[PDB]
Amino acid sequence: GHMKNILVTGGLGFIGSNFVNHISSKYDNVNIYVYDIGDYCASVENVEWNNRTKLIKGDIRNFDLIMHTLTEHEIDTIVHFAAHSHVDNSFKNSLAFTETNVFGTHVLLECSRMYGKLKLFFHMSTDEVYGEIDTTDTSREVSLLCPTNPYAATKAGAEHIVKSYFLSYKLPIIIARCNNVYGRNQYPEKLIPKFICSLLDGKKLHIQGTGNSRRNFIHAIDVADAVDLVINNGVIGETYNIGVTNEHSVLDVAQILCDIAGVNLENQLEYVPDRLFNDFRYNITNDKIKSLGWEQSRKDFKKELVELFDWYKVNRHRY
Amino acid sequence: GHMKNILVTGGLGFIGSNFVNHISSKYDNVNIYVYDIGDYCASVENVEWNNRTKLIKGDIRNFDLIMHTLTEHEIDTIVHFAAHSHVDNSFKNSLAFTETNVFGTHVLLECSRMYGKLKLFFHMSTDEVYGEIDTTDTSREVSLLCPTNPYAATKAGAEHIVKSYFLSYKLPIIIARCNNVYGRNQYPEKLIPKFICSLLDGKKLHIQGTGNSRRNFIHAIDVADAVDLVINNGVIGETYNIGVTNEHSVLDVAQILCDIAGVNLENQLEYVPDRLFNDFRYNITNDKIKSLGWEQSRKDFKKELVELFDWYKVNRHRY
Ligand SMILES: NC(=O)c1ccc[n+]([C@@H]2O[C@H](COP(=O)([O-])OP(=O)(O)OC[C@H]3O[C@@H](n4cnc5c(N)ncnc54)[C@H](O)[C@@H]3O)[C@@H](O)[C@H]2O)c1
Ligand SMILES: Cc1cn([C@H]2C[C@H](O)[C@@H](COP(=O)(O)OP(=O)(O)O)O2)c(=O)[nH]c1=O
Ligand SMILES: Cc1cn([C@H]2C[C@H](O)[C@@H](COP(=O)(O)OP(=O)(O)O)O2)c(=O)[nH]c1=O
Ligand code: NI
Repeated sequence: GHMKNILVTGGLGFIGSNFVNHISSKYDNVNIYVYDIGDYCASVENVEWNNRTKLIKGDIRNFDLIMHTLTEHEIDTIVHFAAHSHVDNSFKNSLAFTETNVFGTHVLLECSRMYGKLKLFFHMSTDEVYGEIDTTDTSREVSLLCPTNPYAATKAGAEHIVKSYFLSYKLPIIIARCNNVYGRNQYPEKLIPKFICSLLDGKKLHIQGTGNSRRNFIHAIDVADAVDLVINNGVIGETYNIGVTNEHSVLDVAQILCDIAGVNLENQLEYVPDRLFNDFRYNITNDKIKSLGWEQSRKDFKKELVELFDWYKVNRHRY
Repeated sequence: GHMKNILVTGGLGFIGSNFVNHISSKYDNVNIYVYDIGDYCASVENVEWNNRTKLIKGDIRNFDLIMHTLTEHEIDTIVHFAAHSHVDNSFKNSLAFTETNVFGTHVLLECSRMYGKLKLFFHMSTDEVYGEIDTTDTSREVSLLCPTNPYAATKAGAEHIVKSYFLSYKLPIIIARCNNVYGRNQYPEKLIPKFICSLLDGKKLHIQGTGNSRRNFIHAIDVADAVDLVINNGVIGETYNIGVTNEHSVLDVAQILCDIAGVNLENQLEYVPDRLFNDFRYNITNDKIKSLGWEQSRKDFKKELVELFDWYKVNRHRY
């Protein structure tokens, strides 16, 4: 399309690698620079490497390496997936979220502003944030709801700065928000792959608290397609929600995976301490992204988890 | 009320030193730990040193020094004024706002959470941030408007993190927002003291852009009083506006200070580049603070500036 050289931050990770493999198989003209710090949730084997795919090892906070990359590889598009992932009950956990999600995003934006040649800065965000739209003008966000935990506050803070680069300097940003993603290439510490891999290794499923927490789950293939559509067709400066209706509690998910595994839910569940923080996901609409022509292609959650269960059976040794 | 041992971040700066002197003068049994990095806008001469006031030199990002200070000095209250001030048109300027305003605030909140014995975390913010309430009667903020520049974006980011510590962990936070403050102890780089010191040093007044940008100006004595009142009587978790009706353009202010200096406006004014970013300030009310029993004691702007002009004549050699 209007993409020749793209910098995919976090391209060794779960969503980043799914996006990189989608672009490399759809658009054989596009040079893809995977920019990634290579931490434990990352894997070279997530990406189908070819003569278009190159790896740059670095932190998004590395101003000088980023400036070198944008100028020397003539980057037209940043696709920013490099957000912090690891949640735990230990002191300073949320600080790493601010350092990567707020400060790291900000370094990328300022580099982009100094470079001055970007055609698009695509920022990936989550349903931890709820953008309220102008009742006058539904293309326009006026406010974000107050996050209830510091993890979610770093996501809101990142979105405010990204948008401010467009409103102040005309940096060409687009933000997308996504539900919880499931699919191939996810390190098994998030619910679905952790439970699948636990069920494959004979072990019990850790239920934090009551197991009544609810998420919406969207397939990685539907996400990769939505991002592709928004990058190529989206209105610069706008935010796109990539939501589905596919809401399950933690216990609902345990039930489905136990059913797929041929084992009884009761005697698989071990109850474990709750997270210490307020953990609220928003139902986000998908009307704007549908008007771009996006259609959810993986609607049968049960059927997709059967396939993914078998994918981890073959591939989990990778992690 | 509750204040015995207080940690005042940025207490060598403009608003912080005015607050320290106020607490020292009004109470006789509050120990004040002035916590400050000693940047060029700070002065030890700003503080009236006594038996109850001690300087700890430190960055608010210094987790281990903060943790030693909270625990060994049995701090009950943090009064957090250490925000980044220095605006210019230079690359990377806004990055230091994220490091101090977002990451620094977050270090203080996480230290406070780990310490577990704070009675109050007071966060000083600005009229660059505006929030919307749930209902007139409950007056709880449920959203922040989207900021139009990255400077304001960092102030919004800080407020989201501060509030989330109350909402997730019951950290006892109060936020206050302020108009532009004027008074003693300000480094001459903000409008009023820069113009007063330029008039005294016989130099030209720099008008950035058109000089039609407007601010509201509140006296530091009125701000220190409001912060004391909010700390002792405010509802934990809420935000309070500290803000008068005292609106003036840059050119309105230049004219008042030229009149006071005994000089003609024409021939004092040099026109210099505008700031590169979009800056509009939300008009705030002071009803919530009036209900706690605050009353603006310094209402006569020109009268206060005549006195402030006199104070810089005597004391500006400090800077
Ligand atoms: N996974 C989900 O369910 C979900 C839901 C909504 C949207 N998102 C968004 O998707 C993006 C990626 O999520 P994911 O699940 O694929 O995560 P992941 O942890 O699998 O991938 C993140 C990648 O970024 C890299 N990284 C981390 N910090 C970095 C830094 N400072 N510099 C450079 N590289 C760094 C890691 O090495 C990793 O490869 C995030 O921006 C997040 O906001 C996540
Ligand atoms: C990984 C995991 C998650 N959970 C719960 C915590 C959350 O309510 C939910 C999803 O957690 P997780 O997959 O970590 O996702 P998120 O980043 O959206 O919080 O599953 C468990 O109960 N046990 C587990 O082993
Ligand atoms: C310091 C200064 C400010 N200004 C303008 C910039 C702003 O529009 C206004 C106030 O600036 P400033 O005092 O820096 O306050 P704020 O942090 O709220 O921006 O005065 C000048 O025109 N010349 C100057 O020399
Ligand atoms: Ni190179």
